[PDB]
Amino acid sequence: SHALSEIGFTKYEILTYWTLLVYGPSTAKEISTKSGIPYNRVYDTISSLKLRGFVTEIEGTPKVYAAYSPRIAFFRFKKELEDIMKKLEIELNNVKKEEQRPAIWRSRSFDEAIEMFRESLYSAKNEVIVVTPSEFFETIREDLIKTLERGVTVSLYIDKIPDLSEFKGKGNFFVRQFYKLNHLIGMTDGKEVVTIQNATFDSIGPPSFKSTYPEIIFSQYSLIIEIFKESTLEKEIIGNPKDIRFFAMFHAVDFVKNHLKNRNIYAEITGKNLESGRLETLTGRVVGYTLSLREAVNNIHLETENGVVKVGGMFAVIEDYESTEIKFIMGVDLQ
Amino acid sequence: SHALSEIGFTKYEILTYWTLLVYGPSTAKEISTKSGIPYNRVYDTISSLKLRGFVTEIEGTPKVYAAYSPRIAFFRFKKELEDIMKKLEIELNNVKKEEQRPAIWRSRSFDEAIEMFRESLYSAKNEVIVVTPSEFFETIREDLIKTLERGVTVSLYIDKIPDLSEFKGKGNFFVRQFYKLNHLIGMTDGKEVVTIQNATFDSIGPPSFKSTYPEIIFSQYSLIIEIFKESTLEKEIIGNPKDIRFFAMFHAVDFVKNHLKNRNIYAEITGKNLESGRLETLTGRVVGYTLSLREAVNNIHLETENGVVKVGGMFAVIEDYESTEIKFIMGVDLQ
Ligand SMILES: OC[C@H]1O[C@@](CO)(O[C@H]2O[C@H](CO)[C@@H](O)[C@H](O)[C@H]2O)[C@@H](O)[C@@H]1O
Ligand SMILES: OC[C@H]1O[C@@](CO)(O[C@H]2O[C@H](CO)[C@@H](O)[C@H](O)[C@H]2O)[C@@H](O)[C@@H]1O
Repeated sequence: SHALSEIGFTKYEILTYWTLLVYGPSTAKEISTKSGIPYNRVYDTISSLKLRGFVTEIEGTPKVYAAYSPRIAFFRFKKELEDIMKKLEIELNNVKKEEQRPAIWRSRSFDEAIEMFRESLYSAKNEVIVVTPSEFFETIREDLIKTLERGVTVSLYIDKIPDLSEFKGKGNFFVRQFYKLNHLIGMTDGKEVVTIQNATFDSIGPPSFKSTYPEIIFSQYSLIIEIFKESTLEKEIIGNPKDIRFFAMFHAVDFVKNHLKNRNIYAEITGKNLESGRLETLTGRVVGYTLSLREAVNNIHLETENGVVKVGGMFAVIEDYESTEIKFIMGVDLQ
Repeated sequence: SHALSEIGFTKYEILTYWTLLVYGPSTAKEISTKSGIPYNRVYDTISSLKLRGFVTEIEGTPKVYAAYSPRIAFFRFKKELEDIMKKLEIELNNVKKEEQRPAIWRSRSFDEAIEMFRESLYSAKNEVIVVTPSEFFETIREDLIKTLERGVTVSLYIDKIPDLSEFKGKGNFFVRQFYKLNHLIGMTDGKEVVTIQNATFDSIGPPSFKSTYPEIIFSQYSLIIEIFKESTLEKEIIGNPKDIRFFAMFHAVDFVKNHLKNRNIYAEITGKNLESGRLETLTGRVVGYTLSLREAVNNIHLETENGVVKVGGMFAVIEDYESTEIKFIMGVDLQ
């Protein structure tokens, strides 16, 4: 006897009690219509399993039936989910509304977290800041690259600077070093944050999560600026001098700082007009910045069509514009 | 409106129509008890999804609910299958009967085939012969090694000999070269065969399959002997001189041929006694072989406790013993 088990139950989460009790036998021995003996005579269950891909029937006289192994049997079932999921993702893109309550999704484990991290990076349109412990880098190496290729800027914060050869042309890549980081923070387009805690789930420690709550974004944006203040800029790769993107204005300004002197810079910015609240797209020359760390101010001075303006980043209040959507196009080498 | 879709149906393969229509909304927008509006008032469906891991609820006044993405949502569902599958595999091992009708399982694609190949290798207890086109090698490189480590002998047939450094101590590895091979044949312990056709599923070409039918084993064993006759022996790695295993006596004998001269060899064989039909385990010294290719004979002459005997491989009829279970232990270097 197969002897069933609790397994019986779970599978009755989705599975017939006949569809369950026909497969049981075929795995435990492999007959034809002996199945039909223990215990119901109807073979409808077999016509079932055949479509699921859990059984094929082989030339017969009498006809005989055989079960694929758990491994192959579910490999097929998993492959089915992929399709529900992707097709489900695809429709979402064509009909998902935009104004959504903020929330927070906790993750059950390191893998699942990395899954949430990747999902986030995939959506990146402008910049992603990734604070990480050297330990994790090898796990995100491909995703970093893939992202960089969509022309998205990537601001990395790492402790032990790895071998960055793979990256020589891949995109707009900035690398900064910092004493030591414990967990992985990941922020994409100033829109959402995803976090992963060091190594294995370390017993009862902080949870790994994604979140869109302003408080946590503000929290974390502020955290990053602190690590920025002490961090040192080790690698800079402009693989796209005519489309350099930032969501983090302090990163914007860091960059402008390094170049504005030896060449002109042009900008296109979308942002809230602090005076009016209205969204606007602005273009001009960058003719100055202020990056005052104690004063807590970082912004750009943009020469638009009609006068200078100041554009500051997320949560700005004192400049003319608040922006998290920034594009520099770089003037020419000489000057 | 989410607008449902065919997707609705499939998911009703397993999923409630409420459990399906609650998730729909949370993905399309993210509220609390607005769900309850369109269209049923009962929130039992939410208590459902919560256990599936498809939704968490967040601190409320009122209380509010949010859905994980398809990606994470199913990542969790897949992770569940793993457990049904493994737990299901585990029990099988403890209760699966042995005498089973022969059958044949066709595979739907290259991946699934490779899945069947691996599954087979995993079970290897003695030897696996793997005829393969150079193209596939990188896909089986790890599995080859893993297998080699369980102390299992691995007889490879390849066309373009790859870099075999990874393998210097890994096990008992024999490598033979052959002009060109089109598809992957894989035979494990003379018990079952698994086959994969070149590259992508090439439209309407031969199917990829596993099978235990004697005819196909005999077929394929015979096929391999042909490729053996023309093939050349390029690499030989005895990483286990005291336990060298074969299921293919012609491979046995090839080996004995190369060594018997410069050192003694000992054997332990399990096989059918052709005179009596009875199974027996025999041990002795190997004092000779015959490997006559035209005559279609290959066997070993074993000096047992009480006289010489001849042991031939699968399907043997003229020797004293038919064996597919063979272990040589190698005498010492000098002589
Ligand atoms: O940098 C200080 C801190 O204050 C906030 C919130 O009011 O606003 C500043 O942020 C801008 C860039 O993001 C500054 O340039 C601007 O002067 C000011 O609004 C946060 O943004 C920031 O964390
Ligand atoms: O090698 C010939 C061919 O004939 C078979 C089937 O009768 O039997 C031979 O196989 C043995 C090794 O497997 C030989 O040594 C033996 O003499 C003979 O039984 C098949 O085995 C084989 O394909």
